[PDB]
Amino acid sequence: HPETLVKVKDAEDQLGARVGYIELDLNSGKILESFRPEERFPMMSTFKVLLCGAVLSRVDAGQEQLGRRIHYSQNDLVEYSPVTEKHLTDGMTVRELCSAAITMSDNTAANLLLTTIGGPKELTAFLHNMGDHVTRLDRWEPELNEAIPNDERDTTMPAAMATTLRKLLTGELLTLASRQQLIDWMEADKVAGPLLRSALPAGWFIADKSGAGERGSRGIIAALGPDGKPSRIVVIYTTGSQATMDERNRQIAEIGASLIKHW
Ligand SMILES: *[B]([O])([O])[C]([C]C1=[C][C]=[C]C(C([O])=O)=[C]1)[N]C([C])=O
Repeated sequence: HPETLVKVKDAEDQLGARVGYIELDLNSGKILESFRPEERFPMMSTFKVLLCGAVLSRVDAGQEQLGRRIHYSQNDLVEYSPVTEKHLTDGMTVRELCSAAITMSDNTAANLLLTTIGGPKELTAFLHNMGDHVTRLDRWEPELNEAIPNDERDTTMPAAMATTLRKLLTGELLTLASRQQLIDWMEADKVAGPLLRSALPAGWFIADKSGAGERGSRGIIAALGPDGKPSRIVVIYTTGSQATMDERNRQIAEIGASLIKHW
Protein backbone atom coordinates (compact mmCIF):
# COMPACT_ATOMS: atom_id res chain seq x y z
CA HIS A 1 0.00 0.00 0.00
CA PRO A 2 1.36 3.42 -0.90
CA GLU A 3 0.87 4.65 2.66
CA THR A 4 3.67 2.19 3.60
CA LEU A 5 5.88 3.86 1.02
CA VAL A 6 5.23 7.17 2.73
CA LYS A 7 6.69 5.63 5.89
CA VAL A 8 9.63 4.20 3.99
CA LYS A 9 10.47 7.62 2.57
CA ASP A 10 9.98 9.12 6.05
CA ALA A 11 12.46 6.53 7.44
CA GLU A 12 15.03 7.56 4.78
CA ASP A 13 14.51 11.16 5.92
CA GLN A 14 14.82 10.27 9.59
CA LEU A 15 17.86 8.06 9.09
CA GLY A 16 19.64 10.21 6.51
CA ALA A 17 20.19 7.00 4.53
CA ARG A 18 18.92 4.71 1.73
CA VAL A 19 16.18 2.20 2.63
CA GLY A 20 15.37 -0.66 0.26
CA TYR A 21 12.07 -2.40 0.72
CA ILE A 22 9.99 -5.05 -0.92
CA GLU A 23 6.70 -6.82 -0.19
CA LEU A 24 6.16 -10.03 -2.09
CA ASP A 25 3.19 -12.38 -2.34
CA LEU A 26 4.31 -15.78 -1.10
CA ASN A 27 1.99 -17.80 -3.18
CA SER A 28 2.20 -16.10 -6.60
CA GLY A 29 5.45 -14.28 -6.20
CA LYS A 30 3.97 -10.99 -7.31
CA ILE A 31 5.62 -7.78 -6.13
CA LEU A 32 3.15 -5.89 -3.99
CA GLU A 33 5.14 -2.86 -3.10
CA SER A 34 8.76 -1.79 -3.51
CA PHE A 35 11.22 0.99 -2.80
CA ARG A 36 14.72 0.85 -4.36
CA PRO A 37 14.09 -2.84 -5.24
CA GLU A 38 17.14 -3.18 -7.46
CA GLU A 39 19.78 -1.24 -5.59
CA ARG A 40 22.42 -3.27 -3.83
CA PHE A 41 22.63 -3.44 -0.04
CA PRO A 42 24.97 -5.42 2.26
CA MET A 43 23.25 -8.59 3.40
CA MET A 44 25.00 -8.72 6.79
CA SER A 45 23.74 -11.60 8.98
CA THR A 46 20.67 -12.17 6.88
CA PHE A 47 22.92 -14.40 4.71
CA LYS A 48 22.76 -16.97 7.52
CA VAL A 49 19.44 -18.20 6.21
CA LEU A 50 20.90 -18.78 2.78
CA LEU A 51 23.85 -20.64 4.34
CA CYS A 52 21.63 -23.10 6.23
CA GLY A 53 19.61 -23.48 3.07
CA ALA A 54 22.71 -24.69 1.27
CA VAL A 55 23.53 -26.93 4.19
CA LEU A 56 20.07 -28.42 4.08
CA SER A 57 20.37 -29.12 0.39
CA ARG A 58 23.53 -31.15 1.13
CA VAL A 59 21.73 -33.00 3.83
CA ASP A 60 18.92 -33.85 1.35
CA ALA A 61 21.57 -35.02 -1.08
CA GLY A 62 23.22 -37.40 1.42
CA GLN A 63 26.45 -35.35 1.60
CA GLU A 64 25.92 -34.00 5.06
CA GLN A 65 24.26 -35.04 8.34
CA LEU A 66 22.43 -32.71 10.66
CA GLY A 67 23.64 -34.93 13.44
CA ARG A 68 27.26 -34.68 12.45
CA ARG A 69 29.43 -33.13 15.19
CA ILE A 70 31.99 -30.40 14.53
CA HIS A 71 34.80 -29.54 16.91
CA TYR A 72 36.57 -26.22 16.78
CA SER A 73 38.78 -24.37 19.20
CA GLN A 74 39.38 -20.98 20.80
CA ASN A 75 41.19 -19.84 17.60
CA ASP A 76 38.05 -20.09 15.52
CA LEU A 77 36.09 -17.75 17.78
CA VAL A 78 35.03 -14.36 16.39
CA GLU A 79 33.13 -11.39 17.91
CA TYR A 80 29.43 -12.12 18.36
CA SER A 81 29.66 -15.82 19.21
CA PRO A 82 27.27 -16.17 22.12
CA VAL A 83 26.47 -19.77 21.62
CA THR A 84 29.60 -21.25 20.13
CA GLU A 85 31.69 -19.78 22.80
CA LYS A 86 29.92 -21.84 25.40
CA HIS A 87 30.52 -25.19 23.67
CA LEU A 88 34.26 -25.09 23.07
CA THR A 89 34.72 -28.40 24.85
CA ASP A 90 32.23 -30.73 23.20
CA GLY A 91 31.69 -29.11 19.82
CA MET A 92 28.20 -28.91 18.29
CA THR A 93 26.27 -30.68 15.62
CA VAL A 94 25.42 -29.23 12.24
CA ARG A 95 21.86 -28.82 13.40
CA GLU A 96 22.87 -26.78 16.45
CA LEU A 97 25.20 -24.64 14.39
CA CYS A 98 22.38 -23.69 12.04
CA SER A 99 20.11 -23.06 14.99
CA ALA A 100 22.71 -20.83 16.51
CA ALA A 101 23.50 -18.94 13.35
CA ILE A 102 19.76 -18.32 12.68
CA THR A 103 18.16 -17.76 16.07
CA MET A 104 21.11 -15.95 17.65
CA SER A 105 23.16 -14.62 14.77
CA ASP A 106 26.23 -16.49 16.13
CA ASN A 107 29.22 -15.52 13.88
CA THR A 108 31.52 -18.44 14.63
CA ALA A 109 28.69 -20.94 13.90
CA ALA A 110 28.32 -19.39 10.43
CA ASN A 111 32.05 -19.47 9.71
CA LEU A 112 32.19 -23.17 10.63
CA LEU A 113 29.30 -24.00 8.42
CA LEU A 114 30.77 -21.87 5.62
CA THR A 115 33.84 -24.00 5.84
CA THR A 116 31.94 -27.26 5.58
CA ILE A 117 30.24 -26.23 2.36
CA GLY A 118 33.34 -24.85 0.72
CA GLY A 119 33.23 -21.18 1.59
CA PRO A 120 31.67 -18.01 0.14
CA LYS A 121 32.39 -19.05 -3.42
CA GLU A 122 30.27 -22.18 -3.03
CA LEU A 123 27.42 -20.43 -1.24
CA THR A 124 27.54 -17.98 -4.18
CA ALA A 125 27.48 -20.89 -6.67
CA PHE A 126 24.53 -22.47 -4.92
CA LEU A 127 22.56 -19.21 -5.29
CA HIS A 128 23.52 -18.86 -8.90
CA ASN A 129 22.20 -22.35 -9.59
CA MET A 130 18.85 -21.50 -8.07
CA GLY A 131 18.45 -18.50 -10.37
CA ASP A 132 19.85 -15.80 -8.18
CA HIS A 133 22.47 -14.10 -10.26
CA VAL A 134 22.71 -11.04 -8.02
CA THR A 135 23.29 -12.00 -4.40
CA ARG A 136 26.96 -12.81 -3.73
CA LEU A 137 28.91 -13.83 -0.61
CA ASP A 138 32.61 -12.93 -0.83
CA ARG A 139 33.98 -12.86 2.75
CA TRP A 140 33.54 -14.49 6.13
CA GLU A 141 32.33 -13.13 9.44
CA PRO A 142 32.83 -10.53 10.49
CA GLU A 143 34.54 -8.79 7.59
CA LEU A 144 31.46 -9.19 5.37
CA ASN A 145 29.76 -6.44 7.42
CA GLU A 146 32.17 -3.70 6.28
CA ALA A 147 29.56 -1.99 4.13
CA ILE A 148 32.03 0.07 2.10
CA PRO A 149 29.93 2.44 -0.05
CA ASN A 150 29.51 1.15 -3.60
CA ASP A 151 31.21 -2.10 -2.85
CA GLU A 152 29.42 -5.10 -4.43
CA ARG A 153 30.94 -7.71 -2.18
CA ASP A 154 28.53 -9.48 0.17
CA THR A 155 25.50 -7.67 -1.23
CA THR A 156 22.05 -8.51 -2.49
CA MET A 157 19.11 -6.50 -3.89
CA PRO A 158 15.73 -6.41 -2.07
CA ALA A 159 14.04 -8.10 -5.05
CA ALA A 160 16.76 -10.76 -5.37
CA MET A 161 16.69 -11.70 -1.72
CA ALA A 162 12.86 -11.77 -1.61
CA THR A 163 12.58 -14.05 -4.62
CA THR A 164 15.38 -16.31 -3.40
CA LEU A 165 13.75 -16.65 0.01
CA ARG A 166 10.46 -17.48 -1.64
CA LYS A 167 12.08 -20.28 -3.66
CA LEU A 168 13.78 -21.65 -0.57
CA LEU A 169 10.63 -21.70 1.49
CA THR A 170 8.24 -22.92 -1.20
CA GLY A 171 10.22 -24.31 -4.20
CA GLU A 172 11.06 -27.92 -5.06
CA LEU A 173 14.63 -27.11 -4.16
CA LEU A 174 14.50 -28.51 -0.63
CA THR A 175 12.49 -31.51 0.48
CA LEU A 176 9.37 -30.68 2.55
CA ALA A 177 11.13 -31.83 5.67
CA SER A 178 14.10 -29.49 5.11
CA ARG A 179 11.94 -26.57 4.13
CA GLN A 180 10.16 -26.96 7.44
CA GLN A 181 13.34 -27.23 9.41
CA LEU A 182 14.46 -23.94 7.82
CA ILE A 183 11.20 -22.20 8.64
CA ASP A 184 11.38 -23.67 12.16
CA TRP A 185 14.80 -22.03 12.73
CA MET A 186 13.63 -18.62 11.48
CA GLU A 187 10.47 -18.69 13.46
CA ALA A 188 12.52 -19.24 16.61
CA ASP A 189 14.58 -16.14 16.04
CA LYS A 190 15.66 -14.60 19.44
CA VAL A 191 17.51 -11.39 18.51
CA ALA A 192 14.94 -9.63 16.25
CA GLY A 193 12.49 -8.59 19.03
CA PRO A 194 12.60 -4.81 18.52
CA LEU A 195 12.15 -5.05 14.72
CA LEU A 196 9.18 -6.45 12.88
CA ARG A 197 8.22 -8.64 15.83
CA SER A 198 7.30 -5.56 17.84
CA ALA A 199 4.59 -4.54 15.33
CA LEU A 200 3.13 -8.01 14.88
CA PRO A 201 -0.45 -8.58 16.02
CA ALA A 202 -1.30 -11.51 18.24
CA GLY A 203 -1.90 -14.71 16.34
CA TRP A 204 0.23 -13.81 13.34
CA PHE A 205 2.97 -16.01 12.03
CA ILE A 206 6.56 -14.67 11.68
CA ALA A 207 9.77 -16.36 10.51
CA ASP A 208 12.57 -13.89 10.18
CA LYS A 209 16.30 -13.11 10.16
CA SER A 210 17.96 -9.76 10.99
CA GLY A 211 21.46 -8.38 10.60
CA ALA A 212 23.53 -5.31 11.55
CA GLY A 213 26.85 -4.09 10.15
CA GLU A 214 29.08 -1.06 9.80
CA ARG A 215 28.07 2.33 8.47
CA GLY A 216 24.59 2.16 10.03
CA SER A 217 23.68 -1.03 8.19
CA ARG A 218 20.68 -2.90 9.46
CA GLY A 219 18.21 -5.20 7.78
CA ILE A 220 15.60 -7.88 8.09
CA ILE A 221 14.03 -10.58 5.91
CA ALA A 222 10.75 -12.21 6.96
CA ALA A 223 7.87 -14.40 5.89
CA LEU A 224 4.74 -13.44 7.84
CA GLY A 225 0.98 -13.56 7.75
CA PRO A 226 -2.23 -13.61 9.75
CA ASP A 227 -3.79 -16.59 11.48
CA GLY A 228 -0.58 -18.49 12.00
CA LYS A 229 0.61 -18.91 8.42
CA PRO A 230 2.82 -16.82 6.17
CA SER A 231 1.51 -15.25 3.06
CA ARG A 232 3.99 -12.49 2.30
CA ILE A 233 7.66 -11.94 2.20
CA VAL A 234 9.08 -8.56 3.37
CA VAL A 235 12.73 -7.54 2.98
CA ILE A 236 14.07 -4.31 4.39
CA TYR A 237 17.66 -3.07 4.24
CA THR A 238 19.32 0.20 5.09
CA THR A 239 22.90 1.41 5.07
CA GLY A 240 24.78 4.68 5.44
CA SER A 241 23.07 6.05 8.51
CA GLN A 242 24.91 7.69 11.38
CA ALA A 243 21.92 6.98 13.63
CA THR A 244 22.09 4.77 16.66
CA MET A 245 21.04 1.18 16.69
CA ASP A 246 17.90 2.14 18.63
CA GLU A 247 16.83 4.68 16.00
CA ARG A 248 17.45 2.18 13.25
CA ASN A 249 15.39 -0.49 15.07
CA ARG A 250 12.58 2.03 15.54
CA GLN A 251 12.21 3.04 11.95
CA ILE A 252 12.18 -0.55 10.88
CA ALA A 253 9.46 -1.31 13.39
CA GLU A 254 7.46 1.75 12.26
CA ILE A 255 7.72 0.43 8.69
CA GLY A 256 6.32 -2.88 9.97
CA ALA A 257 3.49 -1.15 11.87
CA SER A 258 2.50 0.51 8.56
CA LEU A 259 2.68 -2.67 6.56
CA ILE A 260 0.52 -4.44 9.13
CA LYS A 261 -2.00 -1.63 9.40
CA HIS A 262 -2.51 -1.75 5.62
CA TRP A 263 -2.42 -5.49 5.21
B1 LIG B 1 25.65 -10.36 10.94
O1 LIG B 1 24.84 -9.03 10.80
O2 LIG B 1 26.63 -10.48 9.78
C1 LIG B 1 26.65 -10.18 12.42
C2 LIG B 1 26.38 -10.56 13.86
C3 LIG B 1 25.13 -9.69 14.13
C4 LIG B 1 25.55 -8.57 15.05
C5 LIG B 1 24.50 -7.64 15.67
C6 LIG B 1 23.04 -7.78 15.29
C7 LIG B 1 22.67 -8.94 14.42
C8 LIG B 1 21.23 -9.27 14.12
O3 LIG B 1 20.94 -10.45 13.88
O4 LIG B 1 20.40 -8.37 14.28
C9 LIG B 1 23.67 -9.88 13.83
N1 LIG B 1 27.19 -8.81 12.47
C10 LIG B 1 28.40 -8.42 12.94
C11 LIG B 1 28.69 -6.91 12.87
O5 LIG B 1 29.22 -9.20 13.45
